[PDB]
Amino acid sequence: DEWPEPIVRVQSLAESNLSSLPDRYIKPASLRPATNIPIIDLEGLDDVIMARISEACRGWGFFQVVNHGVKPELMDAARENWREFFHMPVNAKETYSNSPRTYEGYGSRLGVEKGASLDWSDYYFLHLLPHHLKDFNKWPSFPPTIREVIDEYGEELVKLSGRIMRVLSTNLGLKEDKFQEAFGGENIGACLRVNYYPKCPRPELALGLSPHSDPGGMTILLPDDQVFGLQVRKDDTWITVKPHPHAFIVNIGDQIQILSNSTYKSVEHRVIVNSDKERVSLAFFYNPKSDIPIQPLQELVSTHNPPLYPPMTFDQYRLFIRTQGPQGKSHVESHISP
Ligand SMILES: CC/C=C\C[C@H]1C(=O)CC[C@@H]1CC(=O)O
Ligand SMILES: O=C(O)CCC(=O)C(=O)O
Ligand SMILES: [Fe+3]
Repeated sequence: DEWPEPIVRVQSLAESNLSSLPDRYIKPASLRPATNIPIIDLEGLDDVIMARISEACRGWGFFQVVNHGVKPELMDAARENWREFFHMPVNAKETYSNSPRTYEGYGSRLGVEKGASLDWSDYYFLHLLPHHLKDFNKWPSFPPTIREVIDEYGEELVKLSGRIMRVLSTNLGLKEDKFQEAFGGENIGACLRVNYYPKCPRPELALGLSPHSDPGGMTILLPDDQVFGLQVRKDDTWITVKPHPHAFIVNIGDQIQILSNSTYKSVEHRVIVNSDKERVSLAFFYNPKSDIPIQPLQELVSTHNPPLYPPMTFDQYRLFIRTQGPQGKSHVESHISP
């Protein structure tokens, strides 16, 4: 219900001209900090691409899609509307301050540990589905178009997710609607988190967002179209992702890794910052209905591939990152049954 300490808005620090980086934002030396990602042309519906998509989801846990049915002007309007929101004076969003029991609104940290290291970012969080959680009053207000751009952007990415779910299912040799079934059909969950990474006086000591995999089903990520910062990890190597114009990055989430009995892997990512420019990225979360007990699909279980995770609802699961904040992939790996 409350934070262990008052919230410092990272924008307030960058708007000062601090000579140093506060120790709360200095990461251990062990964890202190752009390559092309092959793109998938989506208006192609059993191609070589189906092998590539499945190859990406199994070894990397992410892929980049172009020609996906979302308007490029809508993609940019979503970014610039949110960028305008974060360019507002800090005290203009303070009334939207979020709290740890729903996290909805204007936030600057994730987790409730009092001494915990912090990330160099502010963010906004809101729900889109289910409808009893959707509330325009908990949305921003200043950019007069922002709520209409959020609603349509959310509508378009819900549609895109349903189509992506069909490719993910088929690539596992399942009925093309098996994932949509496991998530709860049409009453799935959809939320949005927009991340603001202001300039950082010593970015080689800081992280815009510490390592983690997304707890939910899949993430549709719209990274900043101008500034690099997103990094994915492949076998202890942190690789900076060069964004492709008006493409999305599709992230396998923790919930799909569990459903695929670890055939699909959830990507581990982090954000680096820099001293000279900011970043704005949009994270759309497509999640299973939160009271459905999630477990490895029975279709993928043999006696030599037994189910690797016990059942757990997404309501129970999401509290791990809500209480601890980013902890890499230790949340899902501590979920592997003994
Ligand atoms: C680092 C971004 C990952 C997850 C975003 C998290 C928030 O920002 C608050 C809630 C959300 C997780 C949830 O769906 O419970
Ligand atoms: O800033 C980015 O490009 C990625 C944001 C991110 O990692 C997330 O919140 O899912
Ligand atoms: Fe993320």
